[PDB]
Amino acid sequence: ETSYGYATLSYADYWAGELGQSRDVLLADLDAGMFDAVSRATHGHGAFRQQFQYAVEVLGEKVLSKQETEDSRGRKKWEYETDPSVTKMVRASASFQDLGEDGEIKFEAVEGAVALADRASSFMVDSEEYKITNVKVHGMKFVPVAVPHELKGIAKEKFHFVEDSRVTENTNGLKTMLTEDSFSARKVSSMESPHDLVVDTVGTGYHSRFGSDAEASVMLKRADGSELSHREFIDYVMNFNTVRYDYYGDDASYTNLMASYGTKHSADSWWKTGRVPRISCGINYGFDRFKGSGPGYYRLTLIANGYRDVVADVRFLPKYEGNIDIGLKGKVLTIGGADAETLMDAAVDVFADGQPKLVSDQAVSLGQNVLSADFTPGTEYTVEVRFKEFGSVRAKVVA
Amino acid sequence: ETSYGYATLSYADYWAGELGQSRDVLLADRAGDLDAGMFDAVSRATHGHGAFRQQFQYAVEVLGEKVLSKQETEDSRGRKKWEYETDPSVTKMVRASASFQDLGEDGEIKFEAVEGAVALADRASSFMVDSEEYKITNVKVHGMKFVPVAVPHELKGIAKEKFHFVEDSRVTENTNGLKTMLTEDSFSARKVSSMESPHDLVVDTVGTGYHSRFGSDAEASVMLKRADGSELSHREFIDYVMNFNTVRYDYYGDDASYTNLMASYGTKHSADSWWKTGRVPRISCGINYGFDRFKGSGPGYYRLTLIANGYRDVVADVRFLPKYEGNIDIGLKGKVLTIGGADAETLMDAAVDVFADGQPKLVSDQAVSLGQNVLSADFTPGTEYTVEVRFKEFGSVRAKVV
Ligand SMILES: O=S(=O)(O)O[C@@H]1[C@@H](OS(=O)(=O)O)[C@H](O)[C@@H](CO[C@H]2O[C@H](CO)[C@@H](O)[C@H](OS(=O)(=O)O)[C@H]2OS(=O)(=O)O)O[C@@H]1O
Ligand SMILES: [Xe]
Ligand SMILES: [Xe]
Ligand SMILES: [Xe]
Ligand SMILES: [Xe]
Ligand SMILES: [Xe]
Repeated sequence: ETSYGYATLSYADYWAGELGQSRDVLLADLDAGMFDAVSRATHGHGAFRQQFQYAVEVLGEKVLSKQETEDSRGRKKWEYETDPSVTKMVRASASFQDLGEDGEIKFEAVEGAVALADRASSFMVDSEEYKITNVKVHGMKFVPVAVPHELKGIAKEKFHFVEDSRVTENTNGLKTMLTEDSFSARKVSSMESPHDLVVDTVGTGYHSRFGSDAEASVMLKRADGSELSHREFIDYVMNFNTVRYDYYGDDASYTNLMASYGTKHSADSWWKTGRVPRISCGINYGFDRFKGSGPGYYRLTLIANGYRDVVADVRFLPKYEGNIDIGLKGKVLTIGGADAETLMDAAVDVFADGQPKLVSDQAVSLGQNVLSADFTPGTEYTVEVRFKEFGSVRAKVVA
Repeated sequence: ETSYGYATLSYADYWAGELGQSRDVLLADRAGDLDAGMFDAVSRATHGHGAFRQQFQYAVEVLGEKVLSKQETEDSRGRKKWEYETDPSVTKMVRASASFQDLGEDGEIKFEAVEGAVALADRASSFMVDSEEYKITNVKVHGMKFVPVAVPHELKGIAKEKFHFVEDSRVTENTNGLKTMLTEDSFSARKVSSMESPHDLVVDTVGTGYHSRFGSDAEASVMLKRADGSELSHREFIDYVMNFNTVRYDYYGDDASYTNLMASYGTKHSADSWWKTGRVPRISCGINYGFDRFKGSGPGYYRLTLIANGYRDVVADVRFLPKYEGNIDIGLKGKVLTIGGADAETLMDAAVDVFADGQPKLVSDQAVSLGQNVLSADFTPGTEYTVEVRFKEFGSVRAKVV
């Protein structure tokens, strides 16, 4: 017959079926390759977040002495003296239980691995402490799967398969085991649940991390429209798995799909344990797993256990290529060097270093623009021009 | 007898009794200006987002320019906003006031209008007057609409006429923050009550900054939680800021033991304190040692007292570090940060952040020492980055480096 439960799949094993490729084809400071494990030299805060849903390994150096310091902001940090010659590599894994009333994440340890503490910078093994220096994430611990009776054994030993009465033939995201080493594309279910989330808004203006060509900030709310409580948001990210990127190029009607790309958490997507219900998705057009991507229209599909898929449509504007002249004199702002078309519905913000905006949400057009504010001669202002069809540009201008 | 309720007091009327001064002694802009005076009405240049937040608890007026055209766009988070064209010669000034009802399940603030004033919408950038729209350009805040007071019978009449006094069964002789009307034009220092309620807030943590908001020499970010230790829900935080009135600053100079009080200062919202309607339960308080209302203040130990209707006072202690008077030199080359001009001890436990004007940080809290510092980053030649240096014994410093 057929058994249902959860299995642990690497990023390549998960995406092979989704992209109609093979695991081998998907294996090949920044992570610009395909779906090989996401390695990173880090502190361990990302390791803490990922130990719940992902197969994580952390490397650390033996601590000889440490001291907790507080800086001028009131933030506390542990400084360690270590022996780099003595290292330990362990699995970091925890089983999320709930968000306590005090806002703390409650969890249980997992046999065979250490359970990192929130904001972890070290871990312990045989009563020795190790400062975290590297983190490696291989894939997802909990992928809902259907396993043919004859593959059950191989599933258990090779993909840590564990039958679970919560997974059935109608589970959203269910992937079927096809051979001893491959799984099918996931099957989507339209089954609705009270806790389902939908997009509140999606932004492209927040750039939380360096290294992406574009970033989408997906703000979430409950399907019935209610805003999410901290606990509801946490229950969601504690079940979040991955995101699919569908690219429609310059097709604003989302009719002609050009390509689909898989992603790897941390490198391409991230979330925090705080109170803002946001999931960030970034893309770098130069990574191998995004070969062929560029500015344009995207459809992002967030995939989480027990929740309906969350689909978000976004547009990443191309960069405006040269030729824009800005002048400031008296109350007049003059713009030249670009087509009158390029500047249609254009707008600007103007502000002098470190000061509140002198000019904000000011619609403008090619030529002279008589404003309300006076630009004090000698003062150097920053002028940010927002275009309708291009990424915004900012230049320094002296009135 | 004595009647109890709420009254509208100007900042000077409110602080006179708290500082043992008189209204007249407490009474003495354009974009870029700081409100560096005493307690006269806060009339500043602004977008209007602060205006929406203050219309609930404060007496606010907004000035706007006639809108000639507008186009919808989206902000960074994907929310709709408007870009405008206005006629600077046609302006209108109105009172902005709303009565807060509750936070909807959908996270939106529900409220009702107030006779004689417009009710701004969340994140408002304009307002309507006789079916015509005006883009907000200035805001003027006079004081607090709801101050709990005790009014002697003989004063009841002038109270209603001059301070918009309105009796209210929620206010009694035991109300925390109760101020007693002393004469036809003066109120006493507030009376503190230790009465505890389930909704009371306490300090969760306190953060300190030195270049966080334009104009502040130092600022404290007070994160809040419920008295029982529970994390606040968005609704619980909103109920608090919708009842928030002001903050008292008590200065202990260099006395880390908080034994010898050196002076007390009153504050004005928006100029000295601020909060948002988001999910983070934070209230920020700042100070500029050069403002007249803070005359004599300086680096040292402060005790901040948050004052809000129906809530126990929230007291927070914070220390603002001395200003580094030496002069530091910073340079960026390839993956190298060069630090000179300062002592060796002065750079002990120092750290830095490095980021281009409006870009994500390339360097976050990286320990540093005097001389050259190779970092996990490549600095684009010709690019001017911001380098913030946090010292152990001094306020942070930030500089522009190419
Ligand atoms: O205090 S937390 O632990 O919750 O950490 C907060 C951060 O949250 S997070 O979930 O860990 O990311 C916030 O991101 C940060 C700033 O929050 C403000 O800025 C956000 C983006 O810049 C906004 O989305 C927030 O608005 S929201 O309406 O809450 O979504 C905004 O919060 S606020 O308006 O209340 O100030 O604050 C903490 O570090
Ligand atoms: Xe690792
Ligand atoms: Xe993305
Ligand atoms: Xe105003
Ligand atoms: Xe509009
Ligand atoms: Xe402050």
